[PDB]
Parts: sequence; structure tokens; C-alpha cells
Amino acid sequence: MKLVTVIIKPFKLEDVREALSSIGIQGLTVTEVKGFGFLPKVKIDVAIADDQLDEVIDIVSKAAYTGKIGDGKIFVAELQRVIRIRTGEADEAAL
Amino acid sequence: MKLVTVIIKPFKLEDVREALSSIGIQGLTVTEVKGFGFLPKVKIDVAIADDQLDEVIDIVSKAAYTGKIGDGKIFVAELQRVIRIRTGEADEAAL
Ligand SMILES: Nc1ncnc2c1ncn2[C@@H]1O[C@H](COP(=O)(O)OP(=O)(O)OP(=O)(O)O)[C@@H](O)[C@H]1O
Ligand SMILES: Nc1ncnc2c1ncn2[C@@H]1O[C@H](COP(=O)(O)OP(=O)(O)OP(=O)(O)O)[C@@H](O)[C@H]1O
Repeated sequence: MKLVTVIIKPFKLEDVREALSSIGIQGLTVTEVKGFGFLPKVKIDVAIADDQLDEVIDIVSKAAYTGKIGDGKIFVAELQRVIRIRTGEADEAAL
Repeated sequence: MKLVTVIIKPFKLEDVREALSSIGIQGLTVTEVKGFGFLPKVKIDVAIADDQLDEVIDIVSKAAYTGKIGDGKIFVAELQRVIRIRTGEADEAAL
């Protein structure tokens, strides 16, 4: 499992959110944040199966790209476990 | 050490916060976020010792459970280190 974090300009929220839906990813979390690189930013977190990693950074990158400074960055970390409180399903079954 | 992240409906904040206190966990961080699954959500992060993992997801799950869609999810990641700036204590001593 992986946790993929995208931090971008608040205006590209729509573009990345729709890109995500393309490959069947609707579950996600968005935090209003400030990035010093201080300006308003949108942080988007998404837990996925290992098999989807390259598929996700690909679609996100293209969705955010403009070629101009400030397109954003992608951060990847390992997720030891995910649990759906309602069912108790874990990992891939919890998504 | 582990980082346990709970994302739930803003109204269950109290229930989970009290559940946490039951097993002696008062240290925690809460972020107002939006979850697309877009609606206001409460993200609760809590760093703990390894020995407390099952104890924590157990109490949180029961505290949040209703059986109805939207009970929330739990995300677990490894924490390489924790430091208490004031003392310089690390890990379990930093909690
Ligand atoms: N090293 C970092 N550590 C933590 N947050 C970071 C780091 N680098 C960037 N960020 C976050 O990611 C956001 C997006 O970065 P952005 O792409 O705008 O950076 P830039 O340096 O201005 O341009 P570019 O990435 O195109 O060179 C930043 O506003 C900030 O919130
Ligand atoms: N795969 C994911 N990646 C990132 N954030 C997620 C993911 N799945 C859920 N979340 C976050 O967790 C919150 C709680 O999920 P919630 O339990 O409400 O999901 P659901 O699919 O509506 O219902 P259920 O979990 O009961 O099937 C979401 O609003 C979102 O902020």
C-alpha cells in the first residue's frame, strides 16, 4: 500500500480530481495549506494499492503540468495498513 | 513507533477523543479537512509506541462505529523517530 501526496495551486484541484476519477480513484482527502515556495495551496492525499503507483503519479503529473514554475510536487510514503471502520476490511479491501 | 491517522465525520470528534483518553492517550493533532467520499471531515493523527497499535485501532473503531456508510477509515504508517523539543527525549520517552 502507498500514500501518495500531491501539493499544488488551489486552482488545479478540479483537474487533478477529475484525472483521478479517470482511473477509478474517488477516495481522497484535501487540506487547505500554505506553501513557502507563503501562498495558499491544496494538499491532496491518496492511499492506493502498490499496483497503482506508477498509474497514479502519471495521471496526476499530466493533470497538473504546465511547464511553468509552480506545477507542484509528489510525495510517496509506505502505508503499513488501512482499515475501513464500518466493515473491518483491511488494506486493498479498505479502499 | 507508529503514526495512526483516523479520518471521520466532524461530529464524532468527541467520541474518539474520549475513547482515546480511556487508554491514557491525550496527545493528538486534529486537522479540519475535506473528504471526497466533497464534505467537511476531521483528521486525527496520533503517534504511539508499537505495543499500543492493536489497542488503539480497537478503541477508535468502536468509538466511531455505527454500521452505516461513512464511519471513517484508519491509516497506519511507521514513525522512524519522535523528539520532545523541550527535553530532547526520543521515541517512547517523547510521548
Ligand atoms: N521540500 C519540501 N518540503 C515540504 N513541502 C514542500 C517541499 N517542496 C515543496 N513543498 C510543498 O509543495 C508545494 C508545491 O511546490 P512547487 O512545485 O510550487 O515548488 P517550486 O519550487 O515553487 O516550483 P517547482 O516545483 O516547479 O520547481 C509548495 O508550495 C510546498 O507547499
Ligand atoms: N483511499 C483514500 N485515500 C485518501 N483519503 C481517503 C481514502 N479513502 C477515504 N479517505 C478519507 O477518509 C474519509 C472517511 O472515509 P469514509 O469512511 O467516509 O468513506 P466511504 O467510502 O464514504 O465509506 P466507508 O468507509 O464506510 O465505505 C474520507 O472522507 C476521506 O477524507
